[PDB]
Order: sequence, then C-alpha cells, then structure tokens
Amino acid sequence: EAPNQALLRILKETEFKKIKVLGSGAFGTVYKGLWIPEGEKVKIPVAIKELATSPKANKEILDEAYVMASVDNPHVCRLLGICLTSTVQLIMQLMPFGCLLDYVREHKDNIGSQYLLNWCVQIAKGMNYLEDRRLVHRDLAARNVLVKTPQHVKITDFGRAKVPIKWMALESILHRIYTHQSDVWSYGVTVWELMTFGSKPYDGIPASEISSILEKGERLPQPPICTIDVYMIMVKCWMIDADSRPKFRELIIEFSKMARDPQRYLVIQGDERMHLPSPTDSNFYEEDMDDVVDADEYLI
Ligand SMILES: COC1CCN(c2nccc(Nc3cc4c(cn3)ncn4C3CCCC3)n2)CC1
Repeated sequence: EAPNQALLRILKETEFKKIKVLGSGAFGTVYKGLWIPEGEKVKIPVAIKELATSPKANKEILDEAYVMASVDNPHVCRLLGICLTSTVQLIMQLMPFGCLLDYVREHKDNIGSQYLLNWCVQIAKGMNYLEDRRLVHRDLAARNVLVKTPQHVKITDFGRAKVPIKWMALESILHRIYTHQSDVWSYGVTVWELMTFGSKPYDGIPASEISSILEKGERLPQPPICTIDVYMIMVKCWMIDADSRPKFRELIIEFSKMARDPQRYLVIQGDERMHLPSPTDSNFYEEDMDDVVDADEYLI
C-alpha cells in the first residue's frame, strides 16, 4: 500500500526543560515541560513521556512513536518528536486539563449538554480520521481522550494501535478480533463514561463475567441525563453484528444534529447557567509567557 512519508523528529535534550511531574506509572513517568527550538524565539508547552533501560520496553515506546508521528488531525494527539537519551523520551503536546474521565468527575457541576455532545462529535471525528488512515486504536476510553481546552478534546494512547475488557467488543474478547467497528463499541462505552460523569462501566462485575453477561444480551444502563435518542445510539454501538453498529461518519452526523439543540437530547438540571474556562477568561493561560505558542500553531 501507500508509503508512510511521516517525519520523525530528533530533539536535543538541551532544546527542552522538565518543569514538574504530571503522572507516574509502569511505563515510566510523564512530565510537564517547555520546548525552546533552536533560535526560533518560541516556548512550546509539552508533555515529556520517558521510560530502567530494557531493550524490549524501548521497542514498545518506539512502536507507539511510529504511530503517533503518523497522525495529523485536530482530534488526535500527534508526536512532536523523540529525544534519544540513555532512557528515550516522547515529546507530545501539553493537554493542560488532563484526561476527559477525570475532567467529567472533577467538573460535573459545570458540564452542560453542549459540551458533552460537542465532545462526542469531536471523538467521532478523531476516530473517523484514524479509520481514513486505516488505523485501529484497540484502546478507546475516556481515559485516552485528553483535554486541550474544555471546548477541545483529542484521542491519544497508541500503545495498542495496530487488555481493557469492559471497553471491548464481543469478537475482541472471545476471538481477539479488532476491527474499526470494534472501535465503535469502545466509542459507545466512552460516551457512556461521559454521560454518567465518569462512572466505572460494570462496577463490581469481574472482567471474567463480562464475556458471558454480554452474550446474554445485558448492556450498560441508560444514564439519567440520556434521552432515548442518545441511549439508542449507545445501544447500536453494542450490537453483536459489528456491521450493524454505526459508522464513525454517521456518529459525527448524529451527535452534530443533536449538538444544535442540546437540551432536547440531554436533560441536566442547571444546564446553560453552567460555565467552564475559555480562552476568553482572565488568566486562562508561570515563568515567561512572552513567546509561548501552542504546538498546534508551531509548524516547521
Ligand atoms: C501512558 O503514557 C502516555 C501516552 C500518551 N499520553 C499523551 N499523549 C499526548 C499528549 C499528552 N499530553 C498530556 C498528558 C497529560 C497531561 C498533559 N498533557 N496531564 C496529564 N496527562 C496524563 C499523563 C500523566 C497522567 C495523565 N499525553 C499521555 C500518557
């Protein structure tokens, strides 16, 4: 097929500074940082993900990098570059408000229907792009959707892109089959996560039981804020026949239609009176903010 002409950027350790830690785990550790390229006279807010040095773990992060450098869409997290140190580190865009899952939990009181439906449109768009780029995500969830601004979210975590049981289609659990329509199932679950303001799908139920539960016809419940219209979409994403499930281009259309009249499709008490930070807020954006540009505007 088509040759992947993507440019992998190698960045000097000296070109950027680690400010603080955003999160630590098995993988290694993610840092908040700043990147000052050559003599460009720009500071770019970044997220630096670094890995003990074991040759197998380096192969895995270099696979994640391959995919992350291969994307270019406004609702997908691109790889800005890699830095070849003793450890090896991925340089990514800083998503100041972190993951969407924590965002919905921490801000339910100010999250209205417009935001929820717009997020749904945005994820369906990012996913539809991955489909265009013949890419299967294999790990879609509200944890792998990051918040740039409350009005702008992006799909990330290409560690699996070519197990998270409670997000997986039936075929994926029983036959290890992953299609674009299997991503649609995880899209349905992500939407559920948002509509419930961050609830754990199948709370209490052990991963082993899930397979049988789904086989019986059981599915995640209707969130209180959901109209039949919205839940009916979520349910279509969880059909046994993957070809029956909606396509991402349809999901874009469906949520977009609904985002034009959010109150008709999501019933939230206090809606419209609620407000989240915007680039039109006082002090929305620590050192020298003098020449800071966002990565989405920095293009060599
Ligand atoms: C499991 O390892 C990685 C996989 C990639 N993923 C990512 N992709 C693009 C940009 C970005 N930037 C980002 C991430 C942030 C953040 C600000 N920007 N604040 C919190 N996080 C994540 C990583 C630490 C815990 C949650 N992160 C973060 C976690």
